[PDB]
Amino acid sequence: VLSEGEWQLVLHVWAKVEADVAGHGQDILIRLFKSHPETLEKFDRFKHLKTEAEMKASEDLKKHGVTVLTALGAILKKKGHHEAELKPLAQSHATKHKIPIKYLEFISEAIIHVLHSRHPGDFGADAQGAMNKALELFRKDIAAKYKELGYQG
Ligand code: HEM
Repeated sequence: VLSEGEWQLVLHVWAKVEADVAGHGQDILIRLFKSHPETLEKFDRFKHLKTEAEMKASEDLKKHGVTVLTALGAILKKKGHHEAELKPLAQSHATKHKIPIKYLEFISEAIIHVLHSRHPGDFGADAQGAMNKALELFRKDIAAKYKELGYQG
């Protein structure tokens, strides 16, 4: 469970992200795909992209980055009281998109890295640890739903 002080660190940096949701979403997805190419293969929508320049040029990838970060921002702003938001996300991710929990770990690392690059003054070690806790809570709760459905592994 995050403390109130930890949530304030998380949401303080997240308010900075929302100034340029789309640029963050591009950086995060591109980092994810570069660092962990097995993740790109899960997207029929994106798997034609073969270079970082092609990824950066894709408007559809930019659009999806906004979809992803909007859903995550709505979850973070619930400060843990996010059941209604995770149900459908866990359902689609386990049963339709077939995304292992480990890949959620990967994108969590990408999110932390991009926040650090873009917001160093609001993403010192205290805020990095708090955001890591928030993303762990997200993964923990999604993993419980995956396990319910027979997908935790
Ligand atoms: C912070 C973590 C993530 C969030 C908040 C998120 C959010 C979303 C949302 C809101 C959608 C559209 C609605 C839906 O299908 O549920 C979606 C679609 C999808 N996501 Fe996730 N996602 C995350 C992580 C991942 C990861 C790590 C992968 C793959 C490695 C992935 C793969 C997909 C795929 C394949 C789709 C369908 C894309 C399409 O063809 O339209 N997601 N995601």
